[PDB]
Amino acid sequence: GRQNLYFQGMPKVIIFTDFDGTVTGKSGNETVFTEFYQSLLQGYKKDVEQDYKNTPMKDPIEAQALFEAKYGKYNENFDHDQQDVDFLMSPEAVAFFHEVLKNDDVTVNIVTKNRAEYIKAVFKYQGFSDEEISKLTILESGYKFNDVNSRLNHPTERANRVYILDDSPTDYAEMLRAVKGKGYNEEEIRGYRKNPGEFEWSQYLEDVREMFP
Ligand SMILES: [Cl-]
Ligand SMILES: [Cl-]
Ligand SMILES: [Mg+2]
Repeated sequence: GRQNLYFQGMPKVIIFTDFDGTVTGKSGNETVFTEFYQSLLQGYKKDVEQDYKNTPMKDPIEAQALFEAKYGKYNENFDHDQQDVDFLMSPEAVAFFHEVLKNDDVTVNIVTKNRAEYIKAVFKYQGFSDEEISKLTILESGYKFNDVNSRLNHPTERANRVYILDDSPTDYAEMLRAVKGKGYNEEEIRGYRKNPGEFEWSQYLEDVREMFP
């Protein structure tokens, strides 16, 4: 306990979460080939698909206009029962990310085969500020083991808790392998492998808030 300075004494949490079908209610391959997703790409032609991952995306303000055209304004009278609302984050997921993206002691990594431009447009449509979105680390190489392994090697501070969330068993298993290969043990890991729509975001919010005063 011998230390020459005061050092901050707060817990640290690291999140590795999938996006499509974990944060949203639709799996990746039920998302990126739809007319709606394809309409966000430059050069879109109705009933034509372009590479979903590498085709340049329309400007953010255009993507926002397309989200609003599809779903209306994400304001207080937003229609949460409308068709295709499963493309979006649930209200429980929205509340979770507002909490963790304002908490400097929580590092939020989204590990995905989707793309940062799309994820940022979803958060933006759903009321997140640029400041909040800038606290996301989006890892989109497509190989989740390498993405988590490389990220946990970064000289960040060691977590008291690591969250792993994924609706795909194979991708979950890769992230879990990477986390255990960086020295974390079972009581440090909170792993959730659920089907889309079945993640208890409000419970994870309560469990994360329990750690901080
Ligand atoms: Cl823009
Ligand atoms: Cl993915
Ligand atoms: Mg998924």
